[PDB]
Amino acid sequence: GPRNLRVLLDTAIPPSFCDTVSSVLLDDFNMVSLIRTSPADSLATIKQDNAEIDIAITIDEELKISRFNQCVLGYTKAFVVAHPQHPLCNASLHSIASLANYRQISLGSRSGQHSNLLRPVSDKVLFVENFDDMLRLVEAGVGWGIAPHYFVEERLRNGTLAVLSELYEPGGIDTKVYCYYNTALESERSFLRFLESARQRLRELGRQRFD
Amino acid sequence: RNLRVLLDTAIPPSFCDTVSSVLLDDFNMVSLIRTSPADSLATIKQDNAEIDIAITIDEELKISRFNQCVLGYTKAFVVAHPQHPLCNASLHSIASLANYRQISLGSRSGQHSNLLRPVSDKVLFVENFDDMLRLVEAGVGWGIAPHYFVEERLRNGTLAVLSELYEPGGIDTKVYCYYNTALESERSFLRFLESARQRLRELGRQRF
Ligand SMILES: O=C1C=Cc2cc(S(=O)(=O)O)cc(S(=O)(=O)O)c2C1NNc1ccc(S(=O)(=O)O)c2ccccc12
Ligand SMILES: O=C1C=Cc2cc(S(=O)(=O)O)cc(S(=O)(=O)O)c2C1NNc1ccc(S(=O)(=O)O)c2ccccc12
Ligand SMILES: FC(F)(F)c1cc(NCc2cn(-c3ccc(Oc4ccccc4)cc3)nn2)ccn1
Ligand SMILES: FC(F)(F)c1cc(NCc2cn(-c3ccc(Oc4ccccc4)cc3)nn2)ccn1
Ligand SMILES: [Mg+2]
Repeated sequence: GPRNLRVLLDTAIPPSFCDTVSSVLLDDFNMVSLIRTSPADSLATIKQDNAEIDIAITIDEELKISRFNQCVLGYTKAFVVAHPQHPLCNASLHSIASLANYRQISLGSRSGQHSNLLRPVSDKVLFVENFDDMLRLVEAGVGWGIAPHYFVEERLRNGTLAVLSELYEPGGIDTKVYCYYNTALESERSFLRFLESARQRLRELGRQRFD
Repeated sequence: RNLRVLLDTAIPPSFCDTVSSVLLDDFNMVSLIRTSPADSLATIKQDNAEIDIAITIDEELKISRFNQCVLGYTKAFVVAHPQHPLCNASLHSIASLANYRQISLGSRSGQHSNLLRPVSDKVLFVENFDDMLRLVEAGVGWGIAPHYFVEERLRNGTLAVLSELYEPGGIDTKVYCYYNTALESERSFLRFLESARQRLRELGRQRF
């Protein structure tokens, strides 16, 4: 419970999003400790009763977890990228099958079983533990991948990466960011104050890109 | 020649009209077909439906002859009669919901996408939103309804929301556009997308 709030935030949440969630927690709760995992292992980690994790902020959806409630905290944007001379830039156009005929570089779990959300499309798949690794193989020409905006922002501008999804969803694949909280927190007014403020600031931050 | 566009009933009317007004700028014959969201993807997959475009909230990755693209967004609410048990507590999990009866859209077949598949094993199927809400008023169950379908009755007080702590403003729902691959070349289509998208975006931000 609040004694030591332990919060897990996956690596697809962007720094701005994280640092915002941090402010509000430290403002409403009074011991806070943070854990980071790739989206692969968010839900796995919180399910081990071992990990005593009170709140978890992740893009991965599991409709109902044992001890945990689900709400939607905000949104974030992810891009299909490849190397500029990759063949899927050759093609002007893409469907989700033009892709599955090529090597996808995909996040993997320590388990090896995958959410519907993080399920690879292709069967030409190759698997990596984190996004830096993923981007290293994409950058070298090995396949395509699905990464957060903030991880490919710089390299897209620089031309060292290309984007295949702008026809699919101009601006980015909008990905909900779920907040899974413990039952203990249901009752807590502080957690409800935290939802209010975080939502409101994440909203401000997110709408603020259109200035 | 005849552009057969399909539009499920979760697409708000302003959304449909925006699509009509934009197709008319680049097409001279255009058929508009409505279907429940539970039957859209089935309808296009039938081979002799000659459906060129389908606008719908239901999702699949790969469909036979069909590209996919995200056209916009829309908002949907878990609703319930106000004196329903659920209203009185606060709802933090979908497990409090699966314990009551759900008034869901039933399928022409019986198979349902992940999105439109009911939650409870306590389910009551219907064929349109009109019906789903007659029941939910009468007190029979809770259900998920397009935002426009419940706007006025949430003001009446006829009807209550259970989603507002889940996702305030409403459960954000993507509206996909599945388009025959004959359309990927044609300038007409791509300017439809560009203008439909621009207009739908102006339309959604206008709520503030
Ligand atoms: O989080 C949101 C919470 C509420 C919200 C409400 C509306 S509301 O106007 O309809 O009430 C709209 C939006 S919106 O910005 O997504 O439309 C939101 C939110 N979206 N926030 C963000 C979008 C994209 C990015 S990104 O850089 O990582 O791609 C963000 C990065 C850091 C922090 C927030 C981001
Ligand atoms: O369609 C959208 C297309 C682009 C878009 C871009 C941003 S962008 O700022 O990130 O670039 C934001 C948004 S947004 O408003 O959803 O954030 C959108 C869109 N959303 N449109 C709508 C939302 C909710 C409702 S409804 O509740 O009455 O059904 C709508 C009803 C009719 C027509 C459009 C609706
Ligand atoms: F990076 C990240 F945040 F961790 C992240 C976010 C995720 N979001 C979930 C999701 C992924 N897709 C999607 C997949 C492929 C695609 O390809 C095309 C299809 C049709 C036309 C053109 C291209 C377009 C969309 N949509 N939603 C998933 C994984 N990883
Ligand atoms: F109306 C409509 F557009 F046709 C439509 C849209 C759909 N969208 C898909 C979807 C539905 N849910 C969702 C389901 C229940 C829910 O209940 C709670 C859970 C936890 C806390 C509180 C309440 C919250 C969210 N999330 N995504 C699906 C079907 N039908
Ligand atoms: Mg949005």
